[PDB]
Amino acid sequence: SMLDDAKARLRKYDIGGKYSHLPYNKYSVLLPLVAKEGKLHLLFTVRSEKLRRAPGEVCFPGGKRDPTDMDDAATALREAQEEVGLRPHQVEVVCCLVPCLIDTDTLITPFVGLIDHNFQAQPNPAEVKDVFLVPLAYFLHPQVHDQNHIFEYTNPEDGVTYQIKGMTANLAVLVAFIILEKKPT
Ligand SMILES: C=CC(=O)N1CCC[C@@H]1c1cccc(CC(=O)Nc2cccc(Cl)c2)c1
Repeated sequence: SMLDDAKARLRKYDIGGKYSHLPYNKYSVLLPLVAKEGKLHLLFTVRSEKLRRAPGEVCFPGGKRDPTDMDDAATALREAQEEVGLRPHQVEVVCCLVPCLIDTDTLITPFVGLIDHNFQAQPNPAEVKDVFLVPLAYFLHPQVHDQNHIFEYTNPEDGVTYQIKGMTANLAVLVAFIILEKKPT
């Protein structure tokens, strides 16, 4: 099936816990995959204008690990619940992709998660201004704008344009390559 094929592809890139004990300031992100209309989509948030770091920007759900988290996957799931109401039974964590190093002392670990078809986002307005889907295939032929390369995605439901950039854009491309490369039609 489409979903069984996605997970099998993703598993080949799972680094697991290889890098998880290293003594960094640790954050985790969830790359949430949603199946709609026969196709895979990624779910993105728009960060609240209130927030200190990067108000109003497109981001994946996630945040800083805390002492309650059993592991890095737990951080991602705790934060996704807080931000968009995603509950643990509504997500299967399929793998841990390549961690992102920033600022010399910070390590951000990305987890890809398959989201239940009945999940409906409840944006928490103190953290998240908006939630939207992008078809995964968009990231193979994005509308590129230079400001370094920025993606512009216009939701055909409502005509709203979102800008996706930086590691958010990078991770999205990675996931699209993993799952969609070399597929019969
Ligand atoms: C910054 C954009 C991005 O997607 N990436 C992936 C790698 C780098 C960066 C990131 C750094 C550190 C935490 C996070 C995840 C987070 O903080 N989400 C978030 C969303 C919406 C409300 C809130 Cl409160 C948080 C992400």
